[PDB]
Amino acid sequence: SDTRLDVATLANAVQLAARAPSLHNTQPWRLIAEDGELKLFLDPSRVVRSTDRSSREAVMSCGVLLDHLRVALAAAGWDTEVQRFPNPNDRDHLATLSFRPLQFVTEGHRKRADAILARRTDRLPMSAYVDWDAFETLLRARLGDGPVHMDTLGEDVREEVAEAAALTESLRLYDAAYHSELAWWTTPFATEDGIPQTALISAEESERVAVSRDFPVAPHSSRRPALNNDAATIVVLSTDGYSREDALDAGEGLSKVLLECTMSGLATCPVTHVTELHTSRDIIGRLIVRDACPQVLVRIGLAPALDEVPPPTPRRPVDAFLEVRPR
Ligand SMILES: Cc1cc2c(cc1C)N(C[C@H](O)[C@H](O)[C@H](O)COP(=O)(O)O)c1[nH]c(=O)[nH]c(=O)c1N2
Repeated sequence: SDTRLDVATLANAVQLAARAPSLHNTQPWRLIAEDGELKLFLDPSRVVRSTDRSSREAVMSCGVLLDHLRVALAAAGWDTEVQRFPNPNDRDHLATLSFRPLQFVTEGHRKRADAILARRTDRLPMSAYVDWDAFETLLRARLGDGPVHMDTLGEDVREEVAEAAALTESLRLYDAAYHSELAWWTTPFATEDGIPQTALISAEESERVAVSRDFPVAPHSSRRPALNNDAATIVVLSTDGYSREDALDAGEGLSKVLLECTMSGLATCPVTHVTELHTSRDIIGRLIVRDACPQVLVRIGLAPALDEVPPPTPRRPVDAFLEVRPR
């Protein structure tokens, strides 16, 4: 029996992995534990319909969960093997995971699982990380030979990205659905999902972060007043194409990047609205290497170490999204 992953350990790893980030904290994943395996499905009811064409970011978010689950399970002593899109007749079935014991859990495994708990999205301005170059080498080693590529944008294109962001908001001015979705998923009365007020920034703070999606403003505040402008390094993660398979890959890559950043004490913030429209995404495409499809931007930098840290954003309980089917 000792080579079969047990429910308690699986569920504990799911509880940890569910810290994964997701578009608007929608957590659009469904899991089924059955016959010793774990099936990962998109939850179509939790797709942000106008915002996220083709459910790309919902699938991406599930990819982030996929990688998180692997990380969580490794720290628990379990290796994971993944079959992606195992059922041509159900494109909502994104992956099936199977498990085998590791011989030992490394310090790396532990630190990476600690990073899952520590990571948060930080929408305040950041300082640039002075030892970026050496860190970029670590990030690239983690991403290996694909399927997700990363471009580090030069400071000389920061304004172009900012203007692509503004263009995106302009194109959404009359998209009522986008605006109602943004309101919905930022309602202050949500408790298990959505973006809480403590995770949002004030109008004044927003003036100081050029690369951002506009969200409803939090109550007035002027945090990190020493930083007149965000100086985060901007990286773009991209894939060969824009299929569901590519979306899933993108999310696994995004998870790897966010966790690597967190393990090195770096602040992160994904920015995706510039990838949600053709016009915007093509602008970002021209900033990156030939033939690559931009999937997500990440701001990477330093937060002030003694800043108070907002509380964790909420997650759904595991019994909302994990089914266990008896043998
Ligand atoms: C695919 C996807 C897309 C986005 C994000 C994430 C992911 C995975 N999130 C961040 C997101 O809102 C955040 O992860 C959740 O609110 C949960 O909060 P924590 O990340 O745990 O702090 C994000 N945040 C942001 O400031 N701008 C954005 O455009 C987006 N969009």
